[PDB]
Amino acid sequence: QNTVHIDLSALNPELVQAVQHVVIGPSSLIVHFNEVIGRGHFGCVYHGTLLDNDGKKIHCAVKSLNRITDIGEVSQFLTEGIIMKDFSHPNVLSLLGICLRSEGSPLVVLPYMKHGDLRNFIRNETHNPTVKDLIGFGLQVAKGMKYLASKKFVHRDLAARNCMLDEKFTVKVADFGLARDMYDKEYYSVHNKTGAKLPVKWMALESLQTQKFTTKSDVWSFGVLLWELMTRGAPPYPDVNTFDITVYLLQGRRLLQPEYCPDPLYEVMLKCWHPKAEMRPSFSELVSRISAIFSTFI
Ligand SMILES: CCN1Cc2c(ccc(F)c2C#N)O[C@@H](C)CNC(=O)c2c(N)nn3ccc1nc23
Repeated sequence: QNTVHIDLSALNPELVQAVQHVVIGPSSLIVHFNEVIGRGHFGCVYHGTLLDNDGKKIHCAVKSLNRITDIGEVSQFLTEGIIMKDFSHPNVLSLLGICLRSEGSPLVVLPYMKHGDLRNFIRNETHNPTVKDLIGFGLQVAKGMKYLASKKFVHRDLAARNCMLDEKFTVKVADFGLARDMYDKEYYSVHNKTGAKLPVKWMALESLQTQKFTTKSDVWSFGVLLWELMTRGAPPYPDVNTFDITVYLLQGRRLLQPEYCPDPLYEVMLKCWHPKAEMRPSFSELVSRISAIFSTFI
């Protein structure tokens, strides 16, 4: 549609062609602004009712971006997150499209997750996840990161709070690309010189020192995610406040083994926490080490 040139006239030409491939007509989307499912730094996430080509009314989550005041920053956000339109994996949150509107902000359309984020699903005292069920979640997250890493994409915010569960209990890595924001305002430290939002208790040791993220720092973060699942959503490093983490990790200290974490899986965690990033296993090694531990549960 030609609405891109008008409603997003601050976009680089090549990005105009990119976002044009994923535009949703306003007649296809019903945004339930009175049914807010959550908030965030960049804006709110509402309920949605998308209508596909055949006519299926699909439940979706619509992310508002009205809090980004600078209209040039909106173009940068779409510039950094448009690549996600090329991602199609069962364990990675797909992108349904973008609804554009001048005198307003572009609406990002994501599919709805019935059981919310993975952390609040396993912390909830009403659900009963067996040890095997929790390792199944970790295996799916490793499958999603194996795909993302294969696309040379760095997540730099991988945590149980950023993974989701659909109706069939399929885990989907999220909080990346156009769906990236800050939804838990207690775990992130804002850099006063660069503005980057850092999950310090999830970043690799080398990431805390130089502020860079590779495909090995998400392996470290994936280690926290496996620790969270075993502890059913306990806060990592509870006795170490955010200024001693870096010194805590330089001595070689790591997270203790959870009371119900099988020894082979903890071994996978320490591998993710190698001080040398090049010694950590790839997400393809993780998808074979964890799947083997998950298959012993027959
Ligand atoms: C924009 C996409 N987001 C936002 C979102 C969150 C929380 C954690 C996340 F990694 C993401 C992401 N990416 O929002 C939080 C305020 C709460 N989000 C939800 O309860 C939610 C749901 N039940 N389905 N569903 C689908 C998508 C979706 N959020 C949800």
